[PDB]
Amino acid sequence: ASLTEIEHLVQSVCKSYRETCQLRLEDLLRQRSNIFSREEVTGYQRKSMWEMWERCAHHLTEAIQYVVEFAKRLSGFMELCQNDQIVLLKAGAMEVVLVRMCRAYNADNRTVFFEGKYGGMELFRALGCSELISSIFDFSHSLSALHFSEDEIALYTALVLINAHRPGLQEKRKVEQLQYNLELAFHHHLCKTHRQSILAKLPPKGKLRSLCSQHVE
Ligand SMILES: COc1ccc2c(n1)CCN(C(=O)CCCC(=O)O)[C@H]2C(=O)Nc1cc(F)c2c(c1)CCC2(C)C
Repeated sequence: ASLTEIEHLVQSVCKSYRETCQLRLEDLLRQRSNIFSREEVTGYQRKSMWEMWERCAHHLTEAIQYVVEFAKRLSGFMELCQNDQIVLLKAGAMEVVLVRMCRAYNADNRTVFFEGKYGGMELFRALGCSELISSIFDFSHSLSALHFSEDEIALYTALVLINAHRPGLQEKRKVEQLQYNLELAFHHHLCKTHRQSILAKLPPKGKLRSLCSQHVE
């Protein structure tokens, strides 16, 4: 794999991300000042857990679909066998959503984008799982401190998906090749942008999978 192929891969992954990100960074930052009022927060708190689940499950399910589309546009992903495509998405898609979420999170006031405005974690009180929700907020908070660029997110989330250690894979070696090239791309790009320093601050790969255990519970 030459320098030309590696930079092509970087640009390609970043393009796919751009086309499948759902919420434009520009929009999210501008909307940071648009914050749910205390009356609105109360309105969300009064809703049933069933309604809040319906709303959240709809928005996240949609977010999952954008991640599937991202995967489809990654060089080599569609060339993998049926079984491996599904195994990877099943294991990684929700982890990618979680990472993508840090973009929609404002660390100055500890709020997240939801249904047109920014609200804190108390917005989700009717769900009755303050632990899971605080941990999601903590995770987005610790990722926000890194100032993840759009392209770092693209490359990093490509690696969250293209993991050759997912159990159930048939063509393990073809997934390794793809992972290897994406790692070269990620590392090359951190080099060129002087952002090597973030490597040692990214959350461990089993730490993403430990928040999705209790998600599925
Ligand atoms: C992957 O990154 C993100 C981040 C936020 C949103 C999305 N993606 C999907 C679009 N969206 C909307 O609210 C779109 C509604 C458009 C409409 O009005 O119909 C957002 C949302 O879903 N935010 C959001 C959704 C959540 F389910 C949660 C949080 C937050 C925290 C806690 C919890 C995990 C419960």
